[PDB]
Amino acid sequence: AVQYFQFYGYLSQQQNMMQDYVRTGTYQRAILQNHTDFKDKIVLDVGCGSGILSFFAAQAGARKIYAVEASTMAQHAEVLVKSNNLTDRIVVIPGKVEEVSLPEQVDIIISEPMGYMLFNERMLESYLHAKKYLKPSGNMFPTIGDVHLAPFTDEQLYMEQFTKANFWYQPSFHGVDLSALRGAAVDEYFRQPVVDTFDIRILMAKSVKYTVNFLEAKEGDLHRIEIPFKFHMLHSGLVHGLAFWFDVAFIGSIMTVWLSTAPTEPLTHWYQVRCLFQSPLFAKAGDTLSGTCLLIANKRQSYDISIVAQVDQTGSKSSNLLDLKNPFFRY
Amino acid sequence: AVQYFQFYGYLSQQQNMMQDYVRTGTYQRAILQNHTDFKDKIVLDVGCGSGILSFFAAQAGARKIYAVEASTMAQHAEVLVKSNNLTDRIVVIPGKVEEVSLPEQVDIIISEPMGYMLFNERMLESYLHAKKYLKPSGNMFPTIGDVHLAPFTDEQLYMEQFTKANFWYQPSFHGVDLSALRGAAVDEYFRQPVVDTFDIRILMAKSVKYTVNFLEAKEGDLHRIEIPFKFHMLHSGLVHGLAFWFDVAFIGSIMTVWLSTAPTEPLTHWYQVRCLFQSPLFAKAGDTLSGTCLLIANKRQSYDISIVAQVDQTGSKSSNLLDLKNPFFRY
Ligand SMILES: N=C(NCCCN(CCNC(=O)NCc1ccccc1)C[C@H]1O[C@@H](n2cnc3c(N)ncnc32)[C@H](O)[C@@H]1O)NC1CCCC1
Ligand SMILES: N=C(NCCCN(CCNC(=O)NCc1ccccc1)C[C@H]1O[C@@H](n2cnc3c(N)ncnc32)[C@H](O)[C@@H]1O)NC1CCCC1
Ligand SMILES: [Ca+2]
Ligand SMILES: [Ca+2]
Ligand SMILES: [Ca+2]
Ligand SMILES: [Ca+2]
Repeated sequence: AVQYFQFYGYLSQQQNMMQDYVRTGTYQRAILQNHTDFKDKIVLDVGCGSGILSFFAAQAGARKIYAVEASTMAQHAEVLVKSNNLTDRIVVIPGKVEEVSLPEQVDIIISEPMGYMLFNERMLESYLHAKKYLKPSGNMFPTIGDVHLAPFTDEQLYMEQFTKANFWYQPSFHGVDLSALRGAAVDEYFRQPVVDTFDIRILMAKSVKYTVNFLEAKEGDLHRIEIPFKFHMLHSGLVHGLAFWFDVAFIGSIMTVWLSTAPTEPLTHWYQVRCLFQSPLFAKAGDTLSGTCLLIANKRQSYDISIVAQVDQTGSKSSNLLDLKNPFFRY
Repeated sequence: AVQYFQFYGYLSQQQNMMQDYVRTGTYQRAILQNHTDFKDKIVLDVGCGSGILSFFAAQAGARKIYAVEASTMAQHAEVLVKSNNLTDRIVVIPGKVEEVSLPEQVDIIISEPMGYMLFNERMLESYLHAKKYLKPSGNMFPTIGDVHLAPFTDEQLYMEQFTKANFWYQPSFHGVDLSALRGAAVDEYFRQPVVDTFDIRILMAKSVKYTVNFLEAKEGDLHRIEIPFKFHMLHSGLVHGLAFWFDVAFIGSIMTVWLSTAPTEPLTHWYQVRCLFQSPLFAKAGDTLSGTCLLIANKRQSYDISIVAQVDQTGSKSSNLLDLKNPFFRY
């Protein structure tokens, strides 16, 4: 937890995030095409970092913006507020949104709480917690989140996991036989979600959607997330795992603006995420691939991912337990 | 601390370390050219990881080897001990060397406790702590450590720090003026030690040495390490900072074997480390560059690095406080 706020304390991290053109431009467009929703309103900016969303709120005419930031990035936001001549309008409050005091309720909460697969980092729990400060007529920006799942075929990725583990086949590494660890090494590679982009041609079925409505949802809804799926296979081949991406919608008065990290859309720094099965499933076009993705929040600010899939027509089944805290960055 | 043992729990980390050819080959050569020092002896392997050094001890004829490992890598070492038919000779003890019980004192302690700049990670403190289990005739492998410091000239590295920070000059980043943060960003880049290799031609003076004798030294000797230096400048130019590397010596009966991470030597995964000054010093050939490097152990398993240097002939002086827990990996 002291490791999490240190890492977000670095101007190099804020720079890397601000250089995501889709992320920065989409938030500006969401807030400013919906400027009447901000005009003379009160705004809470949760995990504000450098404060850019507070500035966007100010561009839209907000009367008062409370910018809450738990890391030492708070003192840098304060410097930009003074230097952009907005001390009367933007108030930086150093601390966790759970532990700080605001003097008044707000019309609108803005935030960027999305991790890889949306739920990673569980700053979503802090976004929902912040609703205690929201007037009952109030909005949230973003408003809803959709996670997309789809089965994929990628024998290169699958085989790459075996190739990495084949170091451990050496029967004489300096007179030591490593081979009894090859299986454990394979296992550990397969437990890593793969973060990179891929061509949509590798998807074998249309995605299924799981929606979180941030206006209605509560902190506890996210300890255990259950995503049942029935896929109508559009292609015949080995299914090597499930691909994940997410969309969030900023639902204003004037306009609904979407931020999409789909593989059909321009690349973002969220990329997309793939979880391999231990063992691939053969499916023909016309078969159904059914099962559950389960996300269980662990006391390490992340999620255990359980995936179970079965081809209904053959009963060929495959699973994996993956660890969203040890991603493999293949990009 | 739960983050440190998790990270060393991964077979991919053990593989990456074993693929350091100089590291693996030098340890095998040290232990096996000095096999009479192991023949029928008792051995403590501190932070054994996968157990390779215990296997080297066994190749040399050791009677009993206690392999202590605090991470879940312990259960993988146990698998290799069973599969290499050595359960009578190698005993894996899961836990910290500080908290576990050995039934007998040992003739020799072996370990790989060197971090970047030698002291990084402070597993050296665990190596010295282990001496409570060492017979008074006992040896330590490795036996001594030398840290080397030398001044360097590298205007490309120096200027690269400004180039990175120039993102923050933008007077209209989406209608926000970032420029008041440019200085803080420069500052933060200069506080990162640079981990990569370089051509010896960039060194401006012969290195100075600071020796740790692991046989004599005690845990507390490493809370505060003071490295005074007087450099006789061999070249005329800007001195942009200090370069660091280290050598350890395995001093056996038969042979002293050196593991060197010097820039004249074959590359290792320790690379070398450079700390920039805020401001470079002009020195002519014949001048003396004098000052102190100070390492202060912080409660984050790392060191605050203080560097002060002055050209005696001009009194031009320069400093930096660097953070060995936020290295920049430039390689
Ligand atoms: N996006 C992520 N991760 C999401 C979380 C980051 N988050 C948002 C960064 N705020 C940001 O850039 N804002 C400006 C911006 C936003 C959008 C567009 C342009 C500019 C983390 C931030 O919340 C803070 N925090 C965590 N828990 C708490 C708490 N309890 N209370 C208060 N603050 C808390 C943290 O210290 C930190 O400042 N990763 C990368 C993938 C690609 C894009 C970037
Ligand atoms: N070398 C490092 N870092 C140094 C520390 C690593 N260290 C040695 C890895 N042991 C290793 O590879 N051995 C085999 C080997 C050795 C040499 C040659 C071939 C094979 C960390 C290990 O000690 C453990 N630990 C930490 N604190 C404690 C404790 N209190 N008690 C007990 N164990 C503790 C940890 O969990 C872990 O298993 N980094 C890279 C730079 C280039 C080379 C690799
Ligand atoms: Ca503005
Ligand atoms: Ca060999
Ligand atoms: Ca052996
Ligand atoms: Ca712009």
